Amino acid sequence: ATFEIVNRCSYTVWAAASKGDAALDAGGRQLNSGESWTINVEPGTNGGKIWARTDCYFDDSGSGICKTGDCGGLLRCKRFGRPPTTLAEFSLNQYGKDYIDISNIKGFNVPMNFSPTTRGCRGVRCAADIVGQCPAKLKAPGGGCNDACTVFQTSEYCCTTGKCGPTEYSRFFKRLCPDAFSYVLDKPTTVTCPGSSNYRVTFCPTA
Repeated sequence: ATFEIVNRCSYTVWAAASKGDAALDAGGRQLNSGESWTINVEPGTNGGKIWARTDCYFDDSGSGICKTGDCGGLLRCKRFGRPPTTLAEFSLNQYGKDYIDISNIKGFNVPMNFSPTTRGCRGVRCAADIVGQCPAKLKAPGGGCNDACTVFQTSEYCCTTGKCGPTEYSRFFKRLCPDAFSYVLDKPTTVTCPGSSNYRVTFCPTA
């Protein structure tokens, strides 16, 4: 499948694309305002994610640090990023269907639009100013708005027993972005698309 990742933000992001134990395509790249990066993702890839990293500083070796989403200090991510990270999540060619969602379960850093560029399903978006409205206890000094599992490490926020309910923190993310997952047992906002669809992930889709 083809993903075109577009930075419409006024600031530079560092895009990342991984399935947890491996890079997807090159794994990461700098995107200046307006730039677009087209990657190829193997069919059948399950549990892929795409996210933005902010305020990175890297050397000529591809090694360094990002204030949000850092993936063990590497430009080219092989693993998932450190919260807070707004996530575009995808499972592809799963019994003939693709499944996509946006998730705030690991917090929010950058607004996002995640849509198919081929026919037969709708896209999803989380485009509200979550960072500006973030509750004081969930503010990340680095930038971003952390989820409450990251911040407090409780069974209830992390849904460690497999039973957990909505919380005052999950409801904050949900009020601002109804179409993203706000906690592990949220009513699914998954979109089912035809198998082998192609997609575009845009950062700051309205901004």
